[PDB]
Amino acid sequence: KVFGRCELAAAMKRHGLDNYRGYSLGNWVCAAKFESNFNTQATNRNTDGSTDYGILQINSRWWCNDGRTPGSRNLCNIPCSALLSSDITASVNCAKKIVSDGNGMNAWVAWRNRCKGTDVQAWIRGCRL
Ligand code: NA
Repeated sequence: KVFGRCELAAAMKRHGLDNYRGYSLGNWVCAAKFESNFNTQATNRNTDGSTDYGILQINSRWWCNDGRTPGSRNLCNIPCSALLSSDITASVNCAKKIVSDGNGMNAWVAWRNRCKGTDVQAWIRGCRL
């Protein structure tokens, strides 16, 4: 599923991401834009041999099991393919754990490099308040 921007904002809000660990909703929409281009099916193999999965590009070395990543810890206790669903629930539940770790949203490289320090409110322009 390729989400509309405001559609994803609504879905993320429904799941309580707005202001989760202090990160306003625009941060989460911005992250998803630059991590997956709002595409739940997005997968990207990493140089390290892990793969990033879904709307928020959750990694197979630490967070989910994809059956092919050496050193997999599976801290979210989920198959990585579950993170590709049109239903973002599993991705959100795992993101909540991820963002609760020491570095916060800095774990998402696209957030750190493209969203952090910018006017992230722009990413929810037009979306129901
Ligand atoms: Na992999």
